[PDB]
Amino acid sequence: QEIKKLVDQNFKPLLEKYDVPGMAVGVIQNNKKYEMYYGLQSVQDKKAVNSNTIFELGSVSKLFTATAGGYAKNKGKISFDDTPGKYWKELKNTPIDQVNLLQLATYTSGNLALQFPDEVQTDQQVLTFFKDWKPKNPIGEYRQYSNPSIGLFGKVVALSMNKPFDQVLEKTIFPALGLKHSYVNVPKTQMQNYAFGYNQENQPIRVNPGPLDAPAYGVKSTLPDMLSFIHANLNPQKYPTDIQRAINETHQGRYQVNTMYQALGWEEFSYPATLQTLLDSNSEQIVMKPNKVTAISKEPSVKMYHKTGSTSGFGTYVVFIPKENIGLVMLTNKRIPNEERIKAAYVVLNAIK
Ligand SMILES: *[B]([O])([O])[C]([C]C1=[C][C]=[C]C(C([O])=O)=[C]1)[N]C(=O)[C]C1=[C][C]=[C]S1
Repeated sequence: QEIKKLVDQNFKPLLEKYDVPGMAVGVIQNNKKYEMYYGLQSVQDKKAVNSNTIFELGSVSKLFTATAGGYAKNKGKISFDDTPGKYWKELKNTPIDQVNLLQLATYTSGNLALQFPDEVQTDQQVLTFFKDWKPKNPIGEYRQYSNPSIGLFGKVVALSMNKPFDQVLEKTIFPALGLKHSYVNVPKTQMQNYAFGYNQENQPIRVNPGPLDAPAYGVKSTLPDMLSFIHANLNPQKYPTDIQRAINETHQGRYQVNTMYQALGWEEFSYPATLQTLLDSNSEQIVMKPNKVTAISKEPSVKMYHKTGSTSGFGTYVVFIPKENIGLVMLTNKRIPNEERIKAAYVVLNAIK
């Protein structure tokens, strides 16, 4: 194959350009996996990145939250027209027991920001924050990307299965996806495999506990595991029917913001997509500001899906195209610009032609 050469030409230069210590790039094509490893999981230890290296997925964790929601919608445990009060008994008749589970999951409450305020930390300050919530935009009309929005979806999904969110992933979702080294909490036996992240001053760091962190950005995984996740997204037919259902649920577009369709967790596009369309989904306009949605008008015949993710120390990108039977995963232990991630992947996936 030329896959190794294409990844070297497009991903490898980025390590020197952004002083990234380590990178794992995976490609899956026609059911065959390719794994490319570069550099170091730990600078101080001179430990090489390899197939056992655990990275922070950041906002790619939202795809797991969405899958978890899809699984609970299919076991009859929740409905996407329901509201959080039906599960968080404590939150009835507040202006937020008026937002649906789908609207939380898809960022359209109309007044929820990217982050909680710093003072919000304990379970008791989170329970308190949602009661005081009040609308601003007409519900359902405006997309603002948001950790609290999908985090609340996550806790509500977990209440429905009667389990804390971490056990829903580690006991139900991850095993159903055949993932063997994916974690919300990395155990002791695996700590030697958890990479250091590196901040913009090249100091070693890992993610800080934060409010509703697990459902919004708290999953850690390996390249083989993410390639399996992509495999399952490219082929849900082979998987247990419960998880198959869950997966198809995350692929359904719910609304448009120009050329971007919002699905559950995933961002969806018409394929082939221009580079600029993919970059727009990660523009300041799209990620950081409110944008008014529209109903899907053009239902694309052939679709592709992506998502970026970051913690302070780590970068992640995942993209797949069902009807070329291909996909790519990039994991780094230092952030690089979202646009760089999206472009390299673009060149590589087009060249496997
Ligand atoms: B998630 O990765 O989308 C989410 C929000 C975020 C943080 C940094 C950069 C982007 C981006 O450009 O798309 C998005 N991540 C987190 O909340 C964890 C953090 C990462 C950095 C500071 S907190």
